[PDB]
Amino acid sequence: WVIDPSELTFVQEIGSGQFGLVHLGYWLNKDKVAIKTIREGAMSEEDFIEEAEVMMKLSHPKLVQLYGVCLEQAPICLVFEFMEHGCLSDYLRTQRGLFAAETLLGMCLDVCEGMAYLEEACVIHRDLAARNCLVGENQVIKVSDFGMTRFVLDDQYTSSTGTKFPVKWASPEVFSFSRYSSKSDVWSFGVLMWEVFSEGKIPYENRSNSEVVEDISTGFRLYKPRLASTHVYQIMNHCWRERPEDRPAFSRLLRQLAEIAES
Ligand SMILES: *CCC(=O)N1CCC[C@H](n2nc(-c3cccc(C(=O)Nc4ccc(C(C)C)cc4)c3)c3c(N)ncnc32)C1
Repeated sequence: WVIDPSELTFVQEIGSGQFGLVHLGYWLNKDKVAIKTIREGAMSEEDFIEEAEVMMKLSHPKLVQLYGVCLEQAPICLVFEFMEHGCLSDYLRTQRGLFAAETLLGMCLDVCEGMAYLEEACVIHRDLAARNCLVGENQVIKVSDFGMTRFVLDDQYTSSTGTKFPVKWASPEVFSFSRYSSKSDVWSFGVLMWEVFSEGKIPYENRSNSEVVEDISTGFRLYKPRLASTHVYQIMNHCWRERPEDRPAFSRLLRQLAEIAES
């Protein structure tokens, strides 16, 4: 699982943000890869290195694969399966108007398949959103970044009261207590379905973190996107039940969404 730096070539930068840079590159005797270089102080590298072997052994066609870690020199690098069409959020936004409702449901089905595998494996994603789903060949969607917020060091992103906390995808028990579970991932999956069927609109656009907490706690829920059928919006609302016990598991969601798609 440890990749020697001499086994990697960096060709072109494809993305950058808070936490680091992503390059298109090549991994010796293997394939084209996406390489993430980590900025110093952005992650607990030691905690990640402890968990890396387990994360790499997780394998499913609907999960973006971690191929290994280049840790011999600072900054460290993480090597991933290259996803030709980038993130789902931008893929939807840039191609708005070019999607059939069936295609959007099929994208949700792909994510649900990956999530049902994580649920069975007792892996909590913690931050499921269209921005971390990736698009491959033939519009296949894969889930990435499951469990990665465990390693983020900026308490403003990880604390439920942090100024950068991703509250838009958080269930009430997550924004209140950081009580993560596959059922809090189900809430996030409902928000992801809304992002997909709204063709990449930002959920609770213009609402502050405090406003999202108050609105959700008082029963507000995201409106029905134009492209979501009655049945699809009913499933979204089931993901947003206040009590995690009342939300469907991903095993149940996978069958429900497949039944809707198959007709
Ligand atoms: C919407 C996202 C975006 O703008 N794009 C375009 C630029 C390239 C981006 N991209 N990211 C990955 C990728 C997949 C899986 C994991 C990662 C990753 O870096 N995860 C991660 C690493 C460290 C941390 C710490 C700070 C804890 C958090 C998360 C990145 C791509 C792949 N595999 N292919 C293609 N483009 C990819 C998407």
